[PDB]
Amino acid sequence: EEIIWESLSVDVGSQGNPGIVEYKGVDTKTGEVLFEREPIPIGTNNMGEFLAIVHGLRYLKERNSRKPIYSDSQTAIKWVKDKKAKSTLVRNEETALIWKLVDEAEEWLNTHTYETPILKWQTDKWGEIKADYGRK
RNA sequence: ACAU
DNA sequence: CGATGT
Ligand SMILES: [K+]
Ligand SMILES: [K+]
Ligand SMILES: [K+]
Ligand SMILES: [Mg+2]
Ligand SMILES: [Mg+2]
Repeated sequence: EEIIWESLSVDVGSQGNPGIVEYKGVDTKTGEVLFEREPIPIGTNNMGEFLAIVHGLRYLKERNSRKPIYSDSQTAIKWVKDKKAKSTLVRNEETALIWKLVDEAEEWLNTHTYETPILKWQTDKWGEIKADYGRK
């Protein structure tokens, strides 16, 4: 319907899928970059989108902020709601880092509480999410 | 089919 | 064109 401008927007960026994964969070109103994750050598788009939301939850909780989070990823929103990232990515030596970070994010969700609304960014109506990397 |  | 996901 209407954009909630008082919000945090998150997005993944990648080089290949699977490939090098990063993510960032921005103030929806102003575009100010609030956090950026150092690139992870091998991961998937959906793992990165999941980590971005969970990082947003942790960022907002530490700052006592009740703002919602926007994500464009139907998959990642569902994984966060379930507290379980149902990724198909093989677990091997090459993917150990991303899977460690995903496991740690699930662990955080299972030991902490939050009321943050996690909202779908409506790309078909509103254009690209404000945290997008501009690579498509 | 839809969402990345 | 290829991939990740519900
Ligand atoms: K998009
Ligand atoms: K992009
Ligand atoms: K498909
Ligand atoms: Mg996205
Ligand atoms: Mg994007």
